[PDB]
Amino acid sequence: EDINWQLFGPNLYTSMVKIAIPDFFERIRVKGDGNCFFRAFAYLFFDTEEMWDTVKGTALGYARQHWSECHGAKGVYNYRAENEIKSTENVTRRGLDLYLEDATKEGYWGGTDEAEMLASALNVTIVIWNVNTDMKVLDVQKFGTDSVPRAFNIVRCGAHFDALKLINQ
Amino acid sequence: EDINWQLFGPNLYTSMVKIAIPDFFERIRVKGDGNCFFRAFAYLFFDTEEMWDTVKGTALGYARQHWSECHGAKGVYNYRAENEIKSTENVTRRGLDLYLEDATKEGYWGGTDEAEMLASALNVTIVIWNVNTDMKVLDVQKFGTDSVPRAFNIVRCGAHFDALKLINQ
Repeated sequence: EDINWQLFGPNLYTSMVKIAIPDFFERIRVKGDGNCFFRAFAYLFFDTEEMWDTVKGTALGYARQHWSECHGAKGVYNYRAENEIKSTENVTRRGLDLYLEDATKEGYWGGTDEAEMLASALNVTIVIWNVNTDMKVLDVQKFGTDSVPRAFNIVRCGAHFDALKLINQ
Repeated sequence: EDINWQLFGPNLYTSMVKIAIPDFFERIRVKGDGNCFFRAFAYLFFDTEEMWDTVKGTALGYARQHWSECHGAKGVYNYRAENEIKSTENVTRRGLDLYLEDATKEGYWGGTDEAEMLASALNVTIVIWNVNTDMKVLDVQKFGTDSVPRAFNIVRCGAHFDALKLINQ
């Protein structure tokens, strides 16, 4: 059960451990729309999918205030912000604006960039297990330093996220 | 036929188009060792998987010269360098050296970090189709701006990469 985690970015770890999810977790399906990541985390953290919007507001509020710590989102949007200016205080400002313009839309697909913001915003550990259709682990990453049993575990299959709860606990 | 690509990183696109690979591509199997990504790309690009080593050399030589454009790999190795140092420019030089120390080993598993390098180094588009074990697409990434029929298409099933050729051409 002891898993070796290697450092992969700020507050971010990966592992090579390969398991079948169903032998340790119960999977809880959430609604298949563009908010599934927010619903899955809201289900584990607040015990209901219906708080996805609070989860989403928490993530975006954290970005507004700690943009320099959203390495996933800023990696994409700060790069793209430099390439509108020629068309370092003020690029990263514009990158945050571009991110917020996308993320505030109703159609936005939450995912791994927002998992990083929630883990820091709430001081929790979020594990994202990427699986195939047979629920076999293709890879796993983890924002935060807690162990898998002390963490909120999410499963990704292609574009869709669901929640996982550990069986024995 | 027409896929809508979402920007996902610098020169990196994603899509949730869902297909069966055998309906559009013939798949060409390459040797199943840690060089299979290089072998898959060498098969499409140079018509032989035995130029995998030139492909690898292309990717790593590109990284030596363009480390700051190697967004996937530099995210990992620049962070590891800056935590080695605690125990903006000295960091990234160390990060590249850490990357090369892993990547130049014969046992290194090439993959998306090097797809990004090859796409920029050679000015081509590489498409990575992640499939489950029955070859149904889970999701797909594209390094570069060309369309699927003008790109080098690679299928990935867990850790293993093979080449894809489009049936129509």
